[PDB]
Amino acid sequence: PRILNSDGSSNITRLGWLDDHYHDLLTVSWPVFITLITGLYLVTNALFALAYLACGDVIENARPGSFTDAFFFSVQTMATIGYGKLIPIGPLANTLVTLEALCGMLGLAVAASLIYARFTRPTAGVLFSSRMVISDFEGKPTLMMRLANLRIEQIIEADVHLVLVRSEISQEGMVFRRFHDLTLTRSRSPIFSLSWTVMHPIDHHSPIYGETDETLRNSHSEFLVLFTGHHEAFAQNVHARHAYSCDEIIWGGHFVDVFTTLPDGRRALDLGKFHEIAQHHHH
Amino acid sequence: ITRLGWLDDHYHDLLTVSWPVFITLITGLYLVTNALFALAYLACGDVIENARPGSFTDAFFFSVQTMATIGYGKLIPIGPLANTLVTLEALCGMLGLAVAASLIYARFTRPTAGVLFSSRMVISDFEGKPTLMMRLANLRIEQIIEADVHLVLVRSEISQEGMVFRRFHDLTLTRSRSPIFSLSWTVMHPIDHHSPIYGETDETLRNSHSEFLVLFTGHHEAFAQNVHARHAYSCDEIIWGGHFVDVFTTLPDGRRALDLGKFHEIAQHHHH
Ligand SMILES: [K+]
Ligand SMILES: [K+]
Ligand SMILES: [K+]
Repeated sequence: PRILNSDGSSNITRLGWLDDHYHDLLTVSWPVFITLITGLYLVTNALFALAYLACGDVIENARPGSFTDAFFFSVQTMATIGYGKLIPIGPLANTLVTLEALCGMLGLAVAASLIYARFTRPTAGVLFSSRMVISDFEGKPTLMMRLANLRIEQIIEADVHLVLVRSEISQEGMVFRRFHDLTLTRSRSPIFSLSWTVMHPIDHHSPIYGETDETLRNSHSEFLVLFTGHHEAFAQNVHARHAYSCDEIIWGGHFVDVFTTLPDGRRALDLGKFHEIAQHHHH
Repeated sequence: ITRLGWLDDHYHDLLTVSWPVFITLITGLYLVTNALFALAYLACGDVIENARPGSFTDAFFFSVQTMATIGYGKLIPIGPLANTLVTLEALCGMLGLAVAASLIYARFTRPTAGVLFSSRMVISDFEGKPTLMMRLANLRIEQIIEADVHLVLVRSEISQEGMVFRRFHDLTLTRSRSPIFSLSWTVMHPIDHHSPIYGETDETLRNSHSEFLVLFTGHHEAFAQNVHARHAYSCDEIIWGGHFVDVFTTLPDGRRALDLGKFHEIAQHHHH
């Protein structure tokens, strides 16, 4: 019954048409977005076709009072193919033409913006260790997990936040979910390129100090990781988030080493080991 | 390593104008330039195929067909002069589009933080000290990263020189940063000997004609772009002793939920 999913998205039921037009257009699935555009596209042409027919027989070589011909003319005119069979006739016909033209290009301008707006989004090639572990590092128990860069390109001034979210009781007895940012031994990595094992030493200042497993479940506590940095691939900022529940903490565990030796003998990175955690089993 | 796995502020004005007007401006410019070009054509004189001699309409409409590059084919350039004007217009047309597009995109690509502000603030005991607070709710499924908020008191004061003006006090929040704002955030300004509103009653707040300004900003994942939102409270929108109700619920299913209805609800003790 977790508050936060693995993907980092909160896991809650929200309780609440043209209101949020811009957001919606960027939020919709490509299929739908294209459909919407198409719909609008056809629609307006039909509208214009009617405008033409309304004037009546104002298009060269058009079957009298036929919507098809008018519609197709309308597209040839708005897309500015303008083949040349169907042609405007008289002031009314033509004014509608120069109006449509403008409309066509404006549509393109709007379409383009939308396309570019939804198209130009990078994604940090970052993978999160499926688990966290708590183990002795440098003489103090330390909470940790690790990121692996999935691309050849590097991420500059990358940095990461490890935030504990758990329930608390105030002196006044208010019961709330609070956020604790956990001091990391290393929060900045000016050049993140392969793997980074993040660590939160646990001492008298750690909000999880002298805390067992039982105690973590009891505060219904989770752990949220936010990574961000500047990806050279895209020459633009990227970010990635991930969340762990109390039960994804492997106590006593140690992340295996991803750095391996081949028959060639050169050091290599194996992403397979990335999720592997060493563990002592004591019967 | 081997991986195994009037014309002064033109730009501002163009972005600031209402869509109706902006489209009009564009349209105006559009028609205008075509008329200009039409004249250029007529100026040469009868240089367009199938054009009624010395008729502006024909020239104008030709000009549009040429600049929008429909180029139907009835009206056609004739001779060097006609055509040069053509290849000139063409260029002009596309450039216009490039400019129009930029403008369109520039004014079109403006996200809005899906953020809702609690209609009221409250002053109540939290963690053993009276605390001023209000709360934000994210109205979208998408998350806002490194979100942060400013709580600024604005009130009247006296200078040593005795100027009675309006000053800004940023109020220390127990939590000013939220790297991941996703549902609801209750912002708090503990009131102690350092709070500009320390040992202040309601009467005293009205007296300084004091208000409270909230600025929220953060990076919205929806738009992959920065967003912001501002809100303001007057002295009388402070509910003394009040406590924001809880928006969280456990469903019958045992699954957590958020009710935005409760969001504006403030608990209160009435003592006859
Ligand atoms: K064309
Ligand atoms: K064409
Ligand atoms: K043609």
